[PDB]
Amino acid sequence: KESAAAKFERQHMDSGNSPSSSSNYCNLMMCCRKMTQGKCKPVNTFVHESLADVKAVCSQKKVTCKNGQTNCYQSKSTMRITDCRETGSSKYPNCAYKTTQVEKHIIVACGGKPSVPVHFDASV
Amino acid sequence: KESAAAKFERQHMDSGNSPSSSSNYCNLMMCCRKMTQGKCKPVNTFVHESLADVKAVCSQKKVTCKNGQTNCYQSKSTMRITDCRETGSSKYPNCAYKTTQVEKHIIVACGGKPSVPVHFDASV
Ligand SMILES: O=c1ccn([C@@H]2O[C@H](CO)[C@@H](OP(=O)(O)O)[C@@H]2O)c(=O)[nH]1
Ligand SMILES: O=c1ccn([C@@H]2O[C@H](CO)[C@@H](OP(=O)(O)O)[C@@H]2O)c(=O)[nH]1
Repeated sequence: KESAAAKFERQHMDSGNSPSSSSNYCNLMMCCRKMTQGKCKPVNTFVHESLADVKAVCSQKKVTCKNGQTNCYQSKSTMRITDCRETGSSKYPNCAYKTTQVEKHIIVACGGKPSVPVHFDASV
Repeated sequence: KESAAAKFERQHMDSGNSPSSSSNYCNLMMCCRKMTQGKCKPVNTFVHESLADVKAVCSQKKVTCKNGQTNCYQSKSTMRITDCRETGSSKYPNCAYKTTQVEKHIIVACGGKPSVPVHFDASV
């Protein structure tokens, strides 16, 4: 069972950082969205457009998937996204990321019925 | 089993205009620090001072805890803290918080050996 001391540090300590940072986004979001458990996911992109806009990409430009599958689609317009990339300093479990705000076209794999995004392939 | 569609939303969607804004700190932190599992913790404070300074409080001014326990201590000096409070809008599993930065004395309960902070009681 997590110690009371450890619980206090988890719930109440942020030594660490300040809320006024813009660059801590990936650190917190990768943790929030459970991509730092077991190991640090090295690269992950968050999309800030609406879910409807991202789902719409599945009806947009058919493109080659980086993994050679044939179910990828490129957005017709650039989207506001954030790339989270694990730093060289980063060491599990202290997963550290650089946050890069970008506006690029996204490529996603679509699947299911209705066809919706199931994998983020790349940005271009 | 987490659906592929849901996994994509978790890994890659963060819809909004100012994702990295300071106003989003509590949303991100409350999630990352596991205070939005099951229910939204209604009120929570993060402390931006060194862990040594917070541990030091355990040898500072004795005060009675809000709950009548007798192991609380008030910081001799003010500390940089952030309050996270649920908004009217907020409802599980969509926990929403208002982020507020203040400088206040903290009151914590101390326990264990060494005696360290185990509960965040109040700020004054
Ligand atoms: O720009 C990119 C490129 C890649 N990935 C991400 O990196 C992993 C390997 O490609 C993929 O994770 P995964 O194969 O565990 O779902 C994911 O799409 C991104 O999130 N953004
Ligand atoms: O200023 C405050 C006041 C309260 N709490 C918080 O509210 C809960 C019950 O009061 C406590 O969480 P807990 O019951 O998991 O210890 C916590 O200290 C704060 O984090 N800051």
